[PDB]
Formats: sequence, C-alpha cells, structure tokens
Amino acid sequence: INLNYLANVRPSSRQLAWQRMEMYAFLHFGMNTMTDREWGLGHEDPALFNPRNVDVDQWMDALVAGGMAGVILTCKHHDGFCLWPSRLTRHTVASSPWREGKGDLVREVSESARRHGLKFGVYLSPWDRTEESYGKGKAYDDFYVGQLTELLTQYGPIFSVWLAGANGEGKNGKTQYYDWDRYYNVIRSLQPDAVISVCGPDVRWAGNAAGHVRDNEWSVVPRRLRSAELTTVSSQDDDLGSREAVAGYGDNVCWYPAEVDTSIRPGWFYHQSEDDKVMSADQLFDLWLSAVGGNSSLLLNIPPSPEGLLAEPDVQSLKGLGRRVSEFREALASVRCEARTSSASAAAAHLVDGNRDTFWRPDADDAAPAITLTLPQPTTINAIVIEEAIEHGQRIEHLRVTGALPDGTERVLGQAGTVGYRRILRFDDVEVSSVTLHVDGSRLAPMISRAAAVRI
Amino acid sequence: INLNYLANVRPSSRQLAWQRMEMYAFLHFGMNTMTDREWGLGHEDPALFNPRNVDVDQWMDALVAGGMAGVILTCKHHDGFCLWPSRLTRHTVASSPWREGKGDLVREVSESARRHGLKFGVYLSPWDRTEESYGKGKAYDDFYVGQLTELLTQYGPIFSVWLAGANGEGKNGKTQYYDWDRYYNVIRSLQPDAVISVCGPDVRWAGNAAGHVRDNEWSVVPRRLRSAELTTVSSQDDDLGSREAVAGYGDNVCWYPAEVDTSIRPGWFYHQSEDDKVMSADQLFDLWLSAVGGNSSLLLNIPPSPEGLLAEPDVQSLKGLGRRVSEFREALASVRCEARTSSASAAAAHLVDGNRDTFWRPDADDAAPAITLTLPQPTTINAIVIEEAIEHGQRIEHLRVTGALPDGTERVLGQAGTVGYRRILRFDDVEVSSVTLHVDGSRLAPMISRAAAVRI
Ligand SMILES: CC(=O)N[C@@H]1[C@@H](O[C@@H]2O[C@H](CO)[C@H](O)[C@H](O)[C@H]2O)[C@H](O[C@@H]2O[C@@H](C)[C@@H](O)[C@@H](O)[C@@H]2O)[C@@H](CO)O[C@H]1O
Ligand SMILES: CC(=O)N[C@@H]1[C@@H](O[C@@H]2O[C@H](CO)[C@H](O)[C@H](O)[C@H]2O)[C@H](O[C@@H]2O[C@@H](C)[C@@H](O)[C@@H](O)[C@@H]2O)[C@@H](CO)O[C@H]1O
Ligand code: NA
Ligand code: NA
Repeated sequence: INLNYLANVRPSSRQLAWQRMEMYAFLHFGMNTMTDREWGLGHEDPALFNPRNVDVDQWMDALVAGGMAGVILTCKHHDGFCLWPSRLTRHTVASSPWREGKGDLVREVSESARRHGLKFGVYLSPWDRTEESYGKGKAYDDFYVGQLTELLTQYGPIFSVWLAGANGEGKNGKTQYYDWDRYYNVIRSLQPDAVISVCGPDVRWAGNAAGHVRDNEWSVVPRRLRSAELTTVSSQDDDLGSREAVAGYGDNVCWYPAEVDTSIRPGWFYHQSEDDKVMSADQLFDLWLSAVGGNSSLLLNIPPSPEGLLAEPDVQSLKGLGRRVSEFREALASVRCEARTSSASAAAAHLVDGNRDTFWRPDADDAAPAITLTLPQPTTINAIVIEEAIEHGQRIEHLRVTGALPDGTERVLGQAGTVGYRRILRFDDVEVSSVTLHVDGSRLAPMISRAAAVRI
Repeated sequence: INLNYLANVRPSSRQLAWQRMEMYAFLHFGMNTMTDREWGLGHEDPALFNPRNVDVDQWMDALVAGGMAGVILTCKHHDGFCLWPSRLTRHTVASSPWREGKGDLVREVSESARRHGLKFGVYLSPWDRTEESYGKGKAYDDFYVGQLTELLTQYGPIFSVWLAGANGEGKNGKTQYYDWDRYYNVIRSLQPDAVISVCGPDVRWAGNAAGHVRDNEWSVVPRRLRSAELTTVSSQDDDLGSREAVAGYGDNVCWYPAEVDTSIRPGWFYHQSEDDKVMSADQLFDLWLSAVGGNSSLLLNIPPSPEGLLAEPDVQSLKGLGRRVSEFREALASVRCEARTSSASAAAAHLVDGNRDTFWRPDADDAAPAITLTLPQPTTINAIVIEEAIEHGQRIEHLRVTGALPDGTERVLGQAGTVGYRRILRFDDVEVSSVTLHVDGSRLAPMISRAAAVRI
C-alpha cells in the first residue's frame, strides 16, 4: 500500500470546478411527458409534442429559488425524440406543431439558464429506440457524434455531458457497441471544460437512484469504476475506496467522485398521479445535508408537466429547500469561534478565514492532530462542518468530535470516516463551550480548509 | 470536411496554460555530463558523479535573464542514473560522493526554479540501460511508475512530463514495451495540470530537433499523431492539419499543439569541445521569432557543465536572447494604434487592450473580415503580430496585410496562412500611416485577441 500515491491522487481542474457546484437540477422533459410514460417506445408521432404553455423562465426561477447551481436537460431520452431541430433526423421538435415547428427547447432552456446564472448541461441518451442506424455499429456512432457536435457547439458552455447507462434491449434486442472512446474525444475537443458523467471518466454515478449516501465516500477509487456503467466491482458496492478495497489496485486508481441522483417524484418524467408523492422541503433539505455534507454531489430531478410548467408542489418544495440551504449557508458564514490547533498554529487562522484555498495541516510528527473551536459564549449546536482542501487530495479516514460542556465535562458528540469536499456531522442539540475535532485517522497529514460548529 | 467540428476543436485548460509559457528551457545533465557522452552505456560508476560546484541558482538566474518561463530537468536519462535519491534503485545520487551521498539535485533545481519565478517539469526516460527490470515487462512498468510517483509527489507542482519513446532489449534479450496508458493515469492523477509531452497526448514533438518551423502550423491535427512517437502520418510531415490532410479523419482529430525543441549546442549534454559552438543571441532570437511567431512552443536546451554551472558563452547568449525578446515585447506594447474593424466595432478595443481573454470576431455575414490599425504618426514598421483567441479554437487559414503610405498609395506588405497562438509576419521596412489585416481565409468566423503593427 503506497500512501504517497493514494494520498496525492487529485481532481482535475474540471472535476474541482464541478465539485464546487454542489447541487444542480435534472429536467426530464419531452415526448415521455406527453405520453405519460417513464420509457417511450420509439417512433412516437411528433404531433404528440404540443405543450401549450412551455415557460422555461418559470422553471429557472424555481430552480434559482431552490439553490441550484445548474440544470441538465434531457435533450434526447431513450425514445429518440430530440428537443432541438437536429439536422441528423426528422424526429425532433421541428417536426412537431410546438411553436409552429420553429422551436428549439435546448436554446430556450440554455438561454434562460444563463440569464438566471445557472450552468447548463446536456443529457443525450446513447440508447435510441427510433433512430434507424441504432444496432448498425459505426453508422449509429456517426449519428451520435453528429448530435454531440450540434449540442456542444451551438448552445454556449456546457458544464456536464451526462451519458446514461440504461439499456432495455434484452437478450433478443438491438445490440449497439458504442464507441465510447470516440465519443470522449468529441466531448474533450469541443467542450474540454465539461465533465463526462456516469458512462464517462469524470463523474461517477453514486450507484443508487434513491438518494442514499454512503457512510464513507471516497473520491479516490479503482480506475475500472470508469468502465462500470459502459457495457467484479460495481458502482453499487458499499465499500469502493477504503485502504482494504484499493490496496490490490496500486496505482490503478483515480479521482472519480460520486454524484447522487434522485427524482423529487417516484418517476423521472411528470405523472399527474404522482402529485401527492412529491418530496417535501425538509426531505429535500435532509438529502442535501446528507449528500453535500457527505462528499457527494446532488443531482435532483424536477419534471415539467405536459402543460410545460413545474407543478405547484414541486415549486413549493424547491422554494423551501432553497430557504433552508440559504439559512444553513448563512449560519456557516456568520459563525465565529476561535480556532486552536494541536500543531502548526501559525496556520490555524486558515480554518476560519472564509477562504477555501487556505488550509491548516498539522506537522508530520503530530501524533494526534486536533482542532478546538471555542465559542464566544456557551452555545447550542447540533452539527460540525469540516472541509478538506481537496485540490491536494482526499485524506481524512476518521474523525471523532468531542464537546466541552459549561460544567466542564466533555461528551463524545459524534464520529465520521471520510471528509472530502464537506462533512456535515449532525448530532442532538447541545449547549457547549468548545468542540474538539480529533482527526484521528488520516492518509498522511490532512489539509483542512474550514471548520465550524453550527446549529442547523 | 465538417467545419462545424474542426473550427471548434479547442485546447484543454492545461494546454492553454502551457501555450502561454511560449519558451522554456531543457536542462540535460547527469552521468553523461561526467563522462562527456551524448548517450551513456548504463552501469556507470556512481563515483563518476561528483560535480564540484553545482550552483542551480546560477542556472536559474541565467534562464530568467534569457526570458524562459520554466525549466525541464532530465531527472533520469537513458543511462539510468537518477538525480534524486529514489527508493527504487541505488543507481542514483545517493550512491555518489556528491554532497557526501546526501544530495538531491531534483530538490535543488525545483526549489531554485520556484524561488526564481520559473515552472518546473521533469523528463524521466522510459528507456533504461541500467535498471535490472528493464526488458521484463510489467516489472519495469512497476519500477517506472514508482519513480514517476516520487517525482510527481515530492517536488511541488510539475508543469510538464516529457516522455521520450526509444526502447532496447534488456540484459535478458527481450524488448521492453511501455504501459503508456498506465503511465498517463499516474501523471493525470498526481499532477492533473501537467502536460504529458511527446510520447503523450497533450504536447506534440514538432518533428525535428534542428529548430525548423513549419510555414503553417495547425494545433488541430489527426488524433493518431498522439501515438506517432510511441502512407501513415508522421510527426515529421510538413502538412498535418490543412483541410486536405484532415478531411478523411472527420472527428478523429484533436488539439495537439507543436513544441519545437533544440539545443543551444550541437549536442544535448555539455561537452567542453562545444564551448565555442554555442548559438549566439541573434541566432536564438531568430529561432524565438520563428517559433513563437509561428504557433510553436520553443524548448531550448542549455546543458550545465561537469563542474555544475552553465558556461559563460551559454549565459551570454541567454542574456542577449532575453534582451531582444524584452525589446520585442516593448515594441509590442508601446505602439499606440487605433483599431477599426469591418464589422462588430463594439469589440475593436479587444484587439488593442493587451488582454488575451478578449477578442474581436466579425459578424456572421461580414464577407471580408478586416482590421485596420492606424498609427498615431507615419511610422516605419517591419512586422505585424496577430493572435487568435485559441481558447475557442484555431480558424485562420489565410491573412493578407496591406499598408497605407503617407502619400496615400497602398503596398501589399505580406501574407501568412495559419495564426494560432501568434503569427509574427515580417516584411521589408516601410513607413505607413496605417495597415490593414485582411483575414481572407478562415474556418468559420475568426476570433482575434490581439493585432499589432511593429518595428523589430
Ligand atoms: C440499476 C438501475 O438503477 N437500473 C435502471 C436505471 O438505469 C441506471 O441509471 C443510473 C442513473 O440513476 C445510471 O445511469 C446507470 O448506468 C443506469 O443503469 C434506470 O434509470 C435511467 O436513468 C435515469 C436517471 C432516467 O433517465 C431513466 O429514465 C433512465 O432509464 C431506471 C429507469 O427507471 O431503471 C433502472 O432499473
Ligand atoms: C528522429 C530522431 O531525431 N531520432 C533520434 C532522436 O530521438 C527523437 O528525439 C525527439 C526530440 O527531439 C523526439 O523525442 C523523438 O520522438 C525521438 O525519436 C535522438 O534524440 C533524444 O532526444 C533529445 C531531446 C535528447 O534527449 C537525446 O539524448 C535523446 O536521444 C537523437 C540523439 O541525438 O538521435 C536522433 O537520430
Ligand atoms: Na481557509
Ligand atoms: Na484582447
């Protein structure tokens, strides 16, 4: 096991810009919304696509109020109907009566995303149930690549290209062997800042669709994980990144951080029968604390109705999720403790200076690295937040948190494994004088760019 | 030919940062210096490595004076002797009398480069005439990855990893092949910002070691060039990227810009007999004008002597080189021209603000994109300098430049094909009132971040 190797695997600059987005939105919309399905059958009549009240500004307003950093639109789902006027097939909005055949929903969405300060990403299903070339090999690749080129060069900066693994062809279906390597070269060449996700090397599907977050989430994982979703370790395993899980891989490991994806409803597309099963503001806020406080990026889907609007319950939950995240952020930014450290005290101000590029790192011979955060007055708290300077790698393996009570006893307030981008370690309301964070397990010396004790 | 794909192939942000360096130094130094050889045989006595006056600060001052942005050290050449105390072999400085076995020349160079404002890069020869694992396959990959690991984690940020492709049979009669893809994973994981050069995807050997520069240099080229150093295309071919040369490749092309490498002496390592064969300031400045005015990076090797200093003639030529370059940059930044454009006047000021991140692009239906630069007084000029916003791709195919003389007549000054990072287009001295740059061939609308008219 070479810890100078493991402890120094680092995010690319596109991975690090992505990680700081934290939470962004999925928008599953199109033919499936019109036909009320989760998967379409292919060859749907384009006359079915006639939403009478498409209001992307209403979607974006609600995503801004929800604290979203960007939006990923389903520009072509498995059914093959394209939401832009592709020159490569007639199975698009141009063949539909929406906007008299002059519409381009990718343009409307990306333009409105930008006006509202949200990044824009594209979902482009490799699986296609309409396209005649699908199953033919190379001729389908050329079609796909030609569609990537349209999406990546006509609509401005793309932050994510999301490549779904789903394939329902079955034992007797069409067999298409995607030329993934040729697709990557296209994406890298045209949008080199974009992250290629799921069936791609930059961002890893966390391995469930229900919003479950691992107890420990390693961004440093075996390199074969980048092929997991493509065609025996699996995106689903609970343990991917522990010393024990990675040792036999040696250098054949990489930075490949997790994205937790889930829908606000049981389905990805809008179904009216799901209006009473829309996740609430607090269930969403809990998901957020859990994911964004658990080294996991959060991709939350909110499907527009066939009228072409986000439904009321969904807008209410998003408004409420954004109020909560925004009070959290406000709390973190305005708390004020004095920080003391077990060693390298000259750098203790880095833990509390509001600067994500400065960090504290204990001397290499410090046998028990610890941070103590002393509150200006005795205070009721119920979380600590801690961040690693993940530019420099992911190190922390165990963290134990203790609290000094005003009577002068101390309680073990809670423990966690991995930190990474951010750990929000939650516990019961408790009034304390100070907290100590015992970083008692690490892969070489940890680099900690923020620490705070907070009341959520 | 798909122009919508070609005109939109772009550099990664790491290739973009490397391009802004322009010129940086090679330092070939080590066992071969001590035995006065261009190639070592392997198994050299480590007592031979005993330079008496290693003074890397003296190297770095001379390189700063020469205008270099960085330096790339041969941390191990083909002979196999390591300039740092590697844990994977005893064929290193730890076995030599240099600093009584306690030296690390890699540490000395990288720390001095950093003090001097210079980036640091490493050359680590895959070919190894000493290492006993060479020729055994995976076991030599293990070794090599192990040494790459030391170099990429122990010495701060690395701007380039420069990989030469040569191979040989080992002491077992068998040829070593290299697990390239495995090496790239190491480099990408530990130093995400580094460019992997020559035998690597990010930076292309220009195809000669004589300082020759193509008339037209395309950074958009067939993707197979990335394997050329690992009729077929060669790195040496004159035409790699014209519409004719790339047409057949469709999207299997990429951003792979040229690096022109050459030595300030006939050999790469120092030889006392070559002290009277050091290229002069003027030769080196014509080389700079040619490469850095021809969309090529310049990598200039200056080898330290067996006593451990850059020799006087080398220092002197560096000094004069740096002076001419600095006069060039003065002429570039002190001309006060008014810029007018054939379309999109609102963006004209982007031509002259000295900012590489703003550019002018003519209207979609401007049929004759042109820039006229008006001098404050009739002035003698003998070059134009033009730079494309290469962040967005490389598009210019032909440029024609005319001059307006004070007597109201017009002269055709010169023409050039490619531009890329920068074209310096020189021509017979002439006094003009203004000059016009007619971009009369381009892959879609050109994007130009600087245009100037100068006296060199
Ligand atoms: C194991 C599993 O969840 N399988 C099917 C889903 O596909 C996986 O989806 C995830 C993303 O959650 C990832 O791409 C894997 O590579 C796929 O195998 C499937 O969901 C698909 O992804 C959704 C985001 C959505 O676009 C959906 O329409 C798409 O088919 C779901 C469909 O409900 O079925 C799973 O059984
Ligand atoms: C085609 C050629 O020049 N081959 C031999 C050189 O190798 C090429 O070096 C260039 C860089 O100029 C590039 O890596 C190619 O892929 C190599 O094939 C060879 O030079 C090697 O490169 C120098 C930078 C230097 O480090 C040298 O020691 C090393 O051998 C030279 C040796 O002089 O011979 C060529 O015939
Ligand atoms: Na900080
Ligand atoms: Na500019």
